[PDB]
Amino acid sequence: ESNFGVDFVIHYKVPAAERDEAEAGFVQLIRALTTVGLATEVRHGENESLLVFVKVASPDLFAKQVYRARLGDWLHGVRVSAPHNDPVVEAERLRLIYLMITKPHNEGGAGVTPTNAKWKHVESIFPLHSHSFNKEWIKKWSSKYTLEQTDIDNIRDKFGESVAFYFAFLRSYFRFLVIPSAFGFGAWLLLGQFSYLYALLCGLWSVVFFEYWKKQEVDLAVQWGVRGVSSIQQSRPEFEWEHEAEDPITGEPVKVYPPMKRVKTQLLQIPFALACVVALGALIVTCNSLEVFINEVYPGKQYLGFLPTIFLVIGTPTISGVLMGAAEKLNAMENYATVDAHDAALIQKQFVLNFMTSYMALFFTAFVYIPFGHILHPFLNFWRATAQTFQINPARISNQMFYFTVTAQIVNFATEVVVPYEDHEEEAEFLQRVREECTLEEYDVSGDYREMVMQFGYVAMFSVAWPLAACCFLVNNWVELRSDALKIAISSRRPIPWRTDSIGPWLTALSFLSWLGSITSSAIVYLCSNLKAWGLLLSILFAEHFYLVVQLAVRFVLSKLDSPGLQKERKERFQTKKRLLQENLTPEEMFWQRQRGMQETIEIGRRMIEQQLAA
Amino acid sequence: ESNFGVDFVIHYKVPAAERDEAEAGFVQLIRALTTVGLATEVRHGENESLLVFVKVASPDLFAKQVYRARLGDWLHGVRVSAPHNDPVVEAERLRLIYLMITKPHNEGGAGVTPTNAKWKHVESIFPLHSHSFNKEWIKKWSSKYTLEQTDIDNIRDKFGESVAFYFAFLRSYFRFLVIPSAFGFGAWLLLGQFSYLYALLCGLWSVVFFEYWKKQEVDLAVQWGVRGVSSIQQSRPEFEWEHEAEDPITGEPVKVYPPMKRVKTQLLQIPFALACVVALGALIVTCNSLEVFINEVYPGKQYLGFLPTIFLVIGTPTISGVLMGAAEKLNAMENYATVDAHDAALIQKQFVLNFMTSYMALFFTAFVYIPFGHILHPFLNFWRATAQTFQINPARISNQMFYFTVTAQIVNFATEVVVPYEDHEEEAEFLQRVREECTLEEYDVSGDYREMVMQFGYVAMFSVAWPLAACCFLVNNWVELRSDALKIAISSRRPIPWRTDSIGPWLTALSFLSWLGSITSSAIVYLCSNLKAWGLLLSILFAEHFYLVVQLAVRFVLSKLDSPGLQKERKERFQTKKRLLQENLTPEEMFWQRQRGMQETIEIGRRMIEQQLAA
Repeated sequence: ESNFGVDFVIHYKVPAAERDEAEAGFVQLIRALTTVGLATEVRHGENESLLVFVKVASPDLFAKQVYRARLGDWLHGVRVSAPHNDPVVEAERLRLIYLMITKPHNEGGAGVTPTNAKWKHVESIFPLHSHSFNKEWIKKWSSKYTLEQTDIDNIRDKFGESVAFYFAFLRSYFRFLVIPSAFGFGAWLLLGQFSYLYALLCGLWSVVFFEYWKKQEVDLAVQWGVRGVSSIQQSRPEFEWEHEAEDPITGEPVKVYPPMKRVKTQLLQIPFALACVVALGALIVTCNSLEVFINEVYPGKQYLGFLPTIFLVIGTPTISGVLMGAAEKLNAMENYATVDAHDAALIQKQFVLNFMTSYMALFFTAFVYIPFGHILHPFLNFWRATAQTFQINPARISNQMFYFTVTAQIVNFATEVVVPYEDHEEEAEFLQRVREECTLEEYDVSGDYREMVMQFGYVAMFSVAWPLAACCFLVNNWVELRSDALKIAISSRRPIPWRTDSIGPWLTALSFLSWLGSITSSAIVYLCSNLKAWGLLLSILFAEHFYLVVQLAVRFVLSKLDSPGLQKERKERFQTKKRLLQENLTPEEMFWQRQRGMQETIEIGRRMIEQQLAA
Repeated sequence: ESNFGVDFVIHYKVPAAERDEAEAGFVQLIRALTTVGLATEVRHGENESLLVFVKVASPDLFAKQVYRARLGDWLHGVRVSAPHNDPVVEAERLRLIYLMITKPHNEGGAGVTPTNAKWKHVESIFPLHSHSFNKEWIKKWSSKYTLEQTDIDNIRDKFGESVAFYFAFLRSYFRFLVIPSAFGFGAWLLLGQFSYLYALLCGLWSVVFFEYWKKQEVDLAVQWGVRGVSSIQQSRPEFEWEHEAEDPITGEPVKVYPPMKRVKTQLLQIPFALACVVALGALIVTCNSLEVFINEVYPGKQYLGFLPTIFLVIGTPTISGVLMGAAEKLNAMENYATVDAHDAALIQKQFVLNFMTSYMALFFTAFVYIPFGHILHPFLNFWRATAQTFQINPARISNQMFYFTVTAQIVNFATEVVVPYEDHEEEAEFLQRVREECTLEEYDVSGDYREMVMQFGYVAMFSVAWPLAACCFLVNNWVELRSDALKIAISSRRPIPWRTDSIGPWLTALSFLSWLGSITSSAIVYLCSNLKAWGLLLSILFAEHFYLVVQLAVRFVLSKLDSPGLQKERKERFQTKKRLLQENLTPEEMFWQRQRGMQETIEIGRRMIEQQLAA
């Protein structure tokens, strides 16, 4: 049916082995929720838990909270002026309710942080999905392929701005990946192989897409009223501290952490990255040497020649997940005070690791085995000795790139394909619905961001080897598109509506991938079309400088596109300007007393002209 | 003595050949000045002119004007909030008075623009210098060499922010040019010639100086309350228009200009630039060929070997002034609606022309004559035929660079050195003081900006040839330092106090010069130390990538320097946050009625625990 005004739900698992302090913590949590003005209902949970609903009860405290939040946004420039001296979107009430649920006592709410606080029993605080909206969206989406602006607006109005930003980025990427597809089809059908024109077109498209997405995200931030949200610093509850100090200039009571300890912890990234590089490169070299050996020995010259590469691609997700788990553990150990800084560091680590695992094989095949033709010689001798008991065609990259995309894409498709083949006896349906709702996994969006960034990097720096690859990606994205729509619908719980300004450091990742692709496509074209080194360096010069010039030109052009957000902002500025304008409509002395008025000044001027032109 | 409250002075030259309409325009100007609330005094001018003083008389109109100005600044984010519903710096009153003097009738003031309006007799509207302040500043400065923050603050309080920004940039450049000097002295005394270490140090210093000046100008803009001033669009009075239209979204009454005509006018830059390149390159090649011929023929192998280069350097100021005059004429023809856009276009044209005239000779000597050893062959044959009636040492650049700096620097020093070797009989001293004040030239600051930018470019891309050159520049700057201090004191009239955000496009010019220097220093080092082309391209790769990496690292480091402006802004944010916080302190129904309170919720929770753990 529909919710009974329930705003947030607390799971609060209660085990029998720690009943006493669990009951004490439940009492403390109920008291802390009641002391801020939040109505509570305990109900019966499942799997030894006590789920409890909470909503806003006292309008005065809620009004104070929204006023404080809007004042904070005004301080950082999110809005124009102060709110009032004493309206709300659907996916905003949940935001302030979660704020008062988790924020400490010194800004109104009561800190019920599931980790920092003593309440170890609290582990999941979540809003509730709209059953009617979910059913309507599943019905409407069951016969739809693409996304429009209306869908993005609905996602904004329902699940905050971060999910809306992710969906807008996904739609823009899918719409811009079409030109890749047509260009690659034309190059594979007409241009031949390793075309410089295709590399130039791919670099131009990458620059255009990056700059257009920058402009589009700025436009969306201006239109959605979330411009400058990243300037707002959100305190991380899990931030451990050892010293409580004051600011020498303002007097912040700050839980300060010695920066030397954080620097020492960050220095552990270098040994970790070096060990990952060494191990993964050794595995890659072993696989490539075994592939070369079996190609030299072997009915299977073409198809049965990239089996090590296929196995490496198949095993790449497992190693990738392990490395992301290790990076997450390291980032948890690496203390951070603010949420945005911790998220940026985690994204940087994950991007570096995924870049490594997903591009080092292609880099070794393209740029390492041509100059360093003896690195795999000991491995070749070892394989020959084991079996007892060499040119390097550049085009090997192309086929390998195919075997690095289609197979993996096909495997993902196959996985999804394989699976299918008392309670008061008055509202118990709602209670059981919440019961399987709290068992859902949290909506994680960084994985899809990273996957699409890796796809963009593939298209940027390696689609020149196999132009059709982008096409495959597009098809995959289409299927993946559906896999995202239901993912937030029933496949995952409702995420907390968080205001965001952009996609984050993924923009910098995309820019770096664009530059590296502009270099790498030209390098591959020169290395495979033919060698003279000076030609390769001149090609790199031309590619990088053309990339920079095209970036500047595209920025200059897009600065004159007249986005709807900018014109809306300037119209609002006009309106407020008119509103404010209509709302508010001794000789030193006698030096200004010889003449005072109109006729006197006129006559002295006439006399001055007379005496000046009379002689 | 001191002024009698005079705020602005209008010269209003009156010739006898057009007495009638001059008198009519004088009457109209007096009426327009009186209708806004400005007290006027006509006096007796000199050289057939009618100088007139004007100051604020009615406080109500002035209050309305300052309120409107502060509202406009608030709209663009210069200040925090709206001013009031109904205080002023010394160099701010003059700004609003000039605004009401020149702005059209639809925003309070009366348009007395000396060019756009029919008043062709009005040609100079200027404020008055403070005689006491001028005398005190000359006394205090007569025994001082360098600049401090107090001098910059005084320049801000007296002559607006643009002059203050220029003086701050000059002081920062002089302070940062010291490290150039020591490094060049060490390289010339110890490192030898064309040291790669010196090139790396010069590139590092250039990056550090550029990023530090960016941070310093941001800090100054935040501290001076002029952040975001560039967002404010100032209408150019000289902007000719042919159509009056309305905005489709807001309704601006806009004097619109067809963009196709402006694009066609801008397209004239390509033929002009190409003709300048051709002519100047032909002259440079002729001079270099004649120098080579006289070096081959000739007591004067060393000293009398760069006479064509010395003559070209001596004649460079004349051609430079002619080309800047042509560029100014073209920019005047090239219509612009806003002041900032016209200024940016003029600065771009002047920078391109000065870059050409001041660097093409060195570029031809360093990078053109080595590969293109036959371009000057016909000129050499012509010189030989004229006289009748060939290796290329790279080090020729070094000496030439010396002859391209010292001589020119010496010539400038010599020029300055050469020159020395009724009126009511009550206040007539003030009147005659104004009389020679209106004859002064307007304070132009773009010339010094361009000269210092060219000096920075020299130090960036050509100081590696002669490391001592920077030292000379420093010395020159020191002398030039004095030549600037008095330049605004008595040598020029008081400029209009204009709020500015930064130095303008000179920042982009400095960044481009830094990048080009990072490339060119390495190219010169490789070409003169030795050739293999691939080595040169690898050196260019290393230099450019190291420049980019160092730029990123310096940006990252300077983002954690804690500028005083940022901490002042955050303290103000704290203060206003505290001020605002202290100033403002059917089952759907009975689902929330089974229990309501503290004891009821506690007891139902106790019973729930009992029934859950009882079975």
